[PDB]
Amino acid sequence: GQPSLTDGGAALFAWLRTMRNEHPVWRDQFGIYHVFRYDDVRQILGDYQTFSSDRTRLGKGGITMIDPPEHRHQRRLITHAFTPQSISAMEPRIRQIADHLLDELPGPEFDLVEHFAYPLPVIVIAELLGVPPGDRHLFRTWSDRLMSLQVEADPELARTVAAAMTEMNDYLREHCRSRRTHPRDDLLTRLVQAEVEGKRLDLEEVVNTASLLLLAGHLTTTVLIGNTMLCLWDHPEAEKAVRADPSLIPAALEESLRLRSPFLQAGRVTTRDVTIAGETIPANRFVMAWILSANHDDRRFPDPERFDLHRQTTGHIAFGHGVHFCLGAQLGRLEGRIALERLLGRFTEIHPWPREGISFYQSAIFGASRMPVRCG
Ligand code: HEM
Repeated sequence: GQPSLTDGGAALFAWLRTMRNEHPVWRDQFGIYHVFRYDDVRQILGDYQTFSSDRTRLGKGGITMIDPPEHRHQRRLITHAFTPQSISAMEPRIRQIADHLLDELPGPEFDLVEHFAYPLPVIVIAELLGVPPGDRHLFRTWSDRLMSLQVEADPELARTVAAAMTEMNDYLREHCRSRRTHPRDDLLTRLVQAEVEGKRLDLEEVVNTASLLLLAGHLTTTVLIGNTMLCLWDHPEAEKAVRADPSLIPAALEESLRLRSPFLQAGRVTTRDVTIAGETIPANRFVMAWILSANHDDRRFPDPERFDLHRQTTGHIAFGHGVHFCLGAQLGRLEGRIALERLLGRFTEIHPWPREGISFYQSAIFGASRMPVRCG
């Protein structure tokens, strides 16, 4: 990511455009190939046969790291329980969890990430999974100790992370063996009870699917909520129209997703040689598919750096493409919408404070880790 991520991105944007225009396929000093254009990133993401996801071979048994046909048979059991109707019924819970957050903010000057956008995705997974409310602080604890994986070295960090994972995996496991004996109406209970053509996730694939949702739908949603407030702040005409018409909160989320996509890249391993934009990547190499440049590619999104609420061309690969397309996009959108509805609903006045107090993650997640605001 060959500039500094800490000026909002303006510098990365500029660097991508050139990389797009003049090196749409680039072998980095580590042997890693990068692809920057929309058509090419999309191409890689959907062709699971050429570009494999078993990046281990140069959650190892789970859906982010296996491929079809096996990938298709496991994810169809998850989606058995992760139904779109169950995600929609989630809406009143999300609204309540966002009102509680807002009700408890520490006065009119606070950190909009720490005290709202950072906790809400975690509380929501935890209420979806069936975690009793009084256990829900333990989850916040674990996502704090585990966020190194969402972001992505030293042995120290690795060891502490592995032990946070054991802790959580024993809590979950025990918490699934109970849903087998005392079924409840949580997501957990649907997993344990899914069955497709006479097959069942075993108890461990449930645990691992649980930890996966936690860690996948957490920080991505946090930056989505942060980032969309950053877009409104950098475009006062847009924040005008959204406030005077919250009907536009969905449109604003889409454009935020394009302009400031939470997930920067996606990595596959090449299963054969292949020519991409007149460059040829050898087999058994590692490829880095820049979801962010694609979403900023002029060839398809005119004025990529402009925040337009009424773009003619839609179709951003913020959530990806192919068989691995984000299993939570539906849920993620909903979280963002409700939470923005509430936040802007509750404060006519939300200003950065200071505007130079924002800091950003440095990693695969693109957005603010700190967002001090002042409200009224
Ligand atoms: C703003 C919100 C989100 C964004 C931008 C986002 C982005 C993405 C992207 C780009 C991928 C594709 C990875 C790849 O193809 O290599 C992905 C996969 C995935 N996401 Fe999301 N995600 C979001 C929220 C969520 C949520 C809320 C959940 C669940 C609660 C979730 C669960 C997953 C899972 C399980 C996968 C892997 C699917 C598979 O490997 O077949 N994500 N996400």
